[PDB]
Amino acid sequence: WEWNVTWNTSNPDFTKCFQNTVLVWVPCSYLWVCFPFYFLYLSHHDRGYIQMTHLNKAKTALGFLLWIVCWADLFYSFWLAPVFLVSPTLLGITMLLATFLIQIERRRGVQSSGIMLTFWLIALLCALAILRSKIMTAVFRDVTFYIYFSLVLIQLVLSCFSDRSPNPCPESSASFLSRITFWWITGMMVQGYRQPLESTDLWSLNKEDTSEQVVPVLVKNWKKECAKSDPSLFKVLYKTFGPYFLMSFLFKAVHDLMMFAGPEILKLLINFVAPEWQGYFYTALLFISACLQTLVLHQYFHICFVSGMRIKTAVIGAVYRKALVITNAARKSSTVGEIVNLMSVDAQRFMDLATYINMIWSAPLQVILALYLLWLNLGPSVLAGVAVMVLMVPLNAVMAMKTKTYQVAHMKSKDNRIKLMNEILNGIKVLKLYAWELAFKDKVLAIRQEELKVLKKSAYLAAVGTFTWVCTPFLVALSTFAVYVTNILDAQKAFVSLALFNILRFPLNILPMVISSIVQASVSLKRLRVFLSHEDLDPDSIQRRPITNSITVKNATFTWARNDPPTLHGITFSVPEGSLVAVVGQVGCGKSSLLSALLAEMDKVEGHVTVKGSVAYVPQQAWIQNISLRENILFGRQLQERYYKAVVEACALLPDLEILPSGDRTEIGEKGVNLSGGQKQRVSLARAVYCDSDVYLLDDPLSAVDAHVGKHIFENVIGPKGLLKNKTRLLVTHAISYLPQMDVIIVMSGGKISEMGSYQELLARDGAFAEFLRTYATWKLVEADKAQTGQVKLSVYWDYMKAIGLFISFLSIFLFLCNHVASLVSNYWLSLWTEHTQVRLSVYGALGISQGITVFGYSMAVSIGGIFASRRLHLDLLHNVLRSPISFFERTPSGNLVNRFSKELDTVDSMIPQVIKMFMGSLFNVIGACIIILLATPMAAVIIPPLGLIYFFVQRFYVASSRQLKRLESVSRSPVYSHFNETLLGVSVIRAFEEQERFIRQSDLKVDENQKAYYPSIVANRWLAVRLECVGNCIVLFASLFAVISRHGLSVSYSLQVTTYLNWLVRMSSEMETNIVAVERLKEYSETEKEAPWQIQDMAPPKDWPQVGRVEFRDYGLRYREDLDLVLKHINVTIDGGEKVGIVGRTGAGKSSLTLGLFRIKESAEGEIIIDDINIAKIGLHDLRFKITIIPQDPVLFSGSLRMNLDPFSQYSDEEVWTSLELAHLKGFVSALPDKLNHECAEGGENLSVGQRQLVCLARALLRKTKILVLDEATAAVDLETDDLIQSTIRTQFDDCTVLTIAHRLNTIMDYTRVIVLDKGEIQEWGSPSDLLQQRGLFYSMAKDSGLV
Ligand SMILES: Nc1ncnc2c1ncn2[C@@H]1O[C@H](COP(=O)(O)OP(=O)(O)OP(=O)(O)O)[C@@H](O)[C@H]1O
Ligand SMILES: Nc1ncnc2c1ncn2[C@@H]1O[C@H](COP(=O)(O)OP(=O)(O)OP(=O)(O)O)[C@@H](O)[C@H]1O
Ligand SMILES: [Mg+2]
Ligand SMILES: [Mg+2]
Repeated sequence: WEWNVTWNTSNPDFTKCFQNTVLVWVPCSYLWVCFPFYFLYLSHHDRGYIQMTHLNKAKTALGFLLWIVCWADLFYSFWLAPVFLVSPTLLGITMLLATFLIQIERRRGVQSSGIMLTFWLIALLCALAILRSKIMTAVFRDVTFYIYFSLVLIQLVLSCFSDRSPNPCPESSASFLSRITFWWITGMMVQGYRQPLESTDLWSLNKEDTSEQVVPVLVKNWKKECAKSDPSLFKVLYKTFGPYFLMSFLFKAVHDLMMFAGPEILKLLINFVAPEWQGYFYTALLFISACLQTLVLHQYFHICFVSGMRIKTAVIGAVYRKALVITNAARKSSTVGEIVNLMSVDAQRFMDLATYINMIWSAPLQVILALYLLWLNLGPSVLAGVAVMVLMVPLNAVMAMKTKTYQVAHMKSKDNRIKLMNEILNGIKVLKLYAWELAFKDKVLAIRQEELKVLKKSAYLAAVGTFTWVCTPFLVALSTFAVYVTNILDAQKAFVSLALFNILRFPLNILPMVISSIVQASVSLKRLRVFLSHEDLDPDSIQRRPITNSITVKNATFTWARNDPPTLHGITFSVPEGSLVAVVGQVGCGKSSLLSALLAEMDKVEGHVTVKGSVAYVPQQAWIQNISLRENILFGRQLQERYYKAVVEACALLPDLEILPSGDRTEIGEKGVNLSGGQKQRVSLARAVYCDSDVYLLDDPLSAVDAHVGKHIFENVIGPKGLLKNKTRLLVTHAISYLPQMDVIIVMSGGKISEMGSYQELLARDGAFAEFLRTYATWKLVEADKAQTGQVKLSVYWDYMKAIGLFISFLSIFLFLCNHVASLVSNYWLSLWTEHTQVRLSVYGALGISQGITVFGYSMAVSIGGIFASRRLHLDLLHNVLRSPISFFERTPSGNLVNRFSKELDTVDSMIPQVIKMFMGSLFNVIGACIIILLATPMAAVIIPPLGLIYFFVQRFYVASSRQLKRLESVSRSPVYSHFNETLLGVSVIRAFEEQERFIRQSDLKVDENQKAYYPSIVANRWLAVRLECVGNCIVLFASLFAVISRHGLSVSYSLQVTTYLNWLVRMSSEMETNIVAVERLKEYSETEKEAPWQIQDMAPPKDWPQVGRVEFRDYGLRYREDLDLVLKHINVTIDGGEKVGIVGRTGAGKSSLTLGLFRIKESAEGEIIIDDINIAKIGLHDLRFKITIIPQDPVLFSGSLRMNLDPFSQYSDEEVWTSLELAHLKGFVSALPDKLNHECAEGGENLSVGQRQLVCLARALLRKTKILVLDEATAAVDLETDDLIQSTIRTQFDDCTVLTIAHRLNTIMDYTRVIVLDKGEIQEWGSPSDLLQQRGLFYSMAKDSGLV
């Protein structure tokens, strides 16, 4: 090796020894270092074995022949030079390793081999170099090399084709080149360019990325962690995601090395402008190194993104499973908002970290490399500069710690907000009926303001950290130079170091974010590890032995939580098989607690409970999913028409199906809001009955149905002559009409078994229950999320800009422009201006500091803008959602509304401001580069348009697909939330019916759809990026080829920078365009039709408007949607002032539709209501709802303080609230509570019994107490003693106000002056109850089934 023949001569020729040693050691060596490592992948990852094909054999045979040929050389050498022995033998054995490797790759099922192809490429290049040398030299050993080269070339061509396999994702069958360049998606790219992409065009998820192949692994690792240990979530994380992620370390290291090597080649090339061969070889080397850098970096990015997506899938699945197995105490502790945050944006924090977590070691690697270069270029003086960086470590770290705390608080606040929103979604009908939309809007606004203040402080600290990190290189430069002068600096020596500082700045300009991502991910890990470590109920607590007493209990002390006192005190009873059991009692005595204790939903302090046989449970509050009635009754069961029809007919559900539009196939709504209370209860009971279980725990299944339907159901389903006659049945009921039929009656008083026996046994004991008995007192309703088809409207960008404000936007743009101008001036000053040294070295520092402050400036200007816009975008949304009518919440499932408030809002909060910042930075960088290359060589400006033009085209070609993918991702994420909500609403039902596995599979399917939408998005980013970077690399080599041909310079180092800036301007613009989809989806609800104006100023009623309360319907036809039949066809009532009127009728007749129409919840289809000579159709919405009270059918208590539930407006004094609780017969219960009125109600009020929730509704009705009271079955799930107490207080407090009472208990309506009988939506018997009884009509019959005659 000497420079005369290798570099100095115009003939590019290697030396003979170099040819025979290094050029042969390179490829053989590559396979030797990779071979061992490759067994790891070949072993850990398997896909079967490929069959015997001609291609595989062709490759194997050529591997055998190639080895022979190489050993044939050793034979001829055996037949002086030392290299003529070792080299042929080494090549032969590495060749024997190559053929063995394709053999084992066949065995392990790999169609395209990256190793073989790259290995053959390197061998080919080495052979090409020797080939050219051997053909320039000119039989004996040359012909062996020609044979070797031809065989190697054919082997390389063969290695490109993909072998046979052992809406599929093309990556599973793509060739090696296709996957290294992400070509397997280009088909969807052009498709997505001709028509908007839909979910149908999207490919099915890869097997490795599928939820049921990812979540289980994480669950198993977590279970092992808990078995061996507090359990550290981080441990299971890398024990679950490192085996695949660690290859990104190799890709990152290779990319770092080659991205450092590239600029060296650039500098040598620009120094070159020596014969033309040197320039051609240098440009080819730069080109191939750049292309390899892009490919390797981009595989690294794909690995990080796929690992992050798998992390999100695993986190969502684990959260779902834990929520399924969670205990009630932990479920109360970890609110629904917290679970929604964990599964919605907590894995987003992990997703981002994935990309930066491969930099935590890369940034200090380049930092220490530049530091060593500084040491060798300037001596030990640089250690002083190190000190500065050292003193920059704690402060930032300290701030990071502070930021962490903020994030924690921020996250906590977010949970609260989401939890509150969930309550608003669940009790929206009650919220609007009570005119409480404004109060809860203000509550959510206060929570959001607190959360945004915390986020603003966190953004301030992040801006300070970014500022100090951006000013650190310049301060280090100045400190090092000042220490160095006190031997002398050389103008060249001084400035060969300034560039090193510009290189070191890159890392110090990402640690600002790597730190933020790590802090957010650490907070997320903490929240998720705390959730996954929550106490879980065990099925082994209840000895659920398969099918001599069906249910036996021995001294059970069940408690809802360990901290709280036990609810069940010494429970002991034994129910024989097939025995009808009624659990009677007053409000809040643990009857539903007893049933949930038999379901293992209650923590057991001590006892022995054995429940034998399958359990079928019906919750007092019926849980209904979005599936139709047939799928609700089936509940994932095989359809048997003979039994399904019998169950439907027996449960008195047939007439409701007759009056339903599509019968039993019509969609039923997210929460059963389509159905009535009685129909909901009947559907839940029929679902339990159809599932043939051995034990049926029925909790008030006939409380919300009339006497006739209740008797029909009991005789045909529950009673001794019903379908359930052979099953043990625990019937928790308050009605005592069916007690004589009961085989065993258990009285639950104070939480314990006060009395046990039959009706004839308890009527002779002469006890408390004896006194109680003596006293006798398809359609497709829901609309799924829709993805917009087209460019996002510029109105969305305007909405995000006008929310930020003119001043903030102008200041941010000015600071961006000033920062990039200062940076350009500094860099340009260094480039051209190169004693003046200290003075110029000071200018570099001065401009540099002037840059950092501006970097700080917009960092504190965009972020606060992100606080402003998120403060507006949410508020309008919070307004837009509430102002929307009840029909909107009916048709929109509670996964779109949660999506806007959880994930799209999070994207608006944090992602969009940062992405806007990086878009403005890239755009101004491109403008500055355009100015730079315009001032220099103005003749080149002719190529300024077309260059940008082509880039523009690529940008367009990409967004037309990319947006849709993002849109589809959001549209694919809305259902998942819904499922969680549903799963969170009916956890007890799912656990009791043992349908946990089916719901787990449904959640896995929904997450699989979401990732089917999300994975093509990241693959699209990679594909676009490869092409964009390749465009640049083919303008670097091209400008380089052109410049070398026209040598006798900086057009290249200008062209490369402009192409890189344009590539990262296109990528950023695509990112901003995709992120604006979040604002588009938030604004989607703005155009949705809303309710009538809340307050009509002109048509305001008098202050004392309902003073008479003379409600007068004219016809008031009611139609929920303009696709169904009327439910209030031509009713004419003339309710007088202060008239006790009772709207009684059959279940599902339209009684509560009257109440919904009185409040203008549903606009009148035909007719009007003139209350006190004032038409409500004309009155303001609040002017109507604030002057009419209602006690809703479904008692919902929003999570929070009990006093907050009684009046969220907080306009009643605590003394008055105490009085209102006293007339509700709840004073004793609230007073024995440890927290008194500040008692925290659970999510949806589950902390209280439904009787106590009805009492709370009555108490808040007493609090309002206007001249119109609507009693929508207030006495529905309360005992007879409480029932009469409620009626007596109403009879007293509501004595001079018009009251419209809908009830199935006719004994509460005989005192009413006159009643409204409803059958199917028409005015039936109409008059005084005594007159109707004389008429002997339908009211008489209803009183007959009620036992009142
Ligand atoms: N939100 C809704 N959308 C569409 N149809 C509905 C809706 N709510 C109820 N219905 C239908 O209207 C009819 C009457 O329902 P409504 O709410 O008036 O019953 P109800 O009189 O309150 O019954 P119950 O006696 O059980 O309280 C039924 O056919 C029911 O399925
Ligand atoms: N999730 C919960 N957290 C805390 N306490 C609860 C919870 N669920 C029920 N309780 C308490 O259990 C007690 C009894 O509730 P349960 O519903 O069993 O009463 P009940 O007498 O059957 O009610 P009802 O008369 O309405 O049928 C009440 O003190 C209630 O507050
Ligand atoms: Mg109950
Ligand atoms: Mg009703």
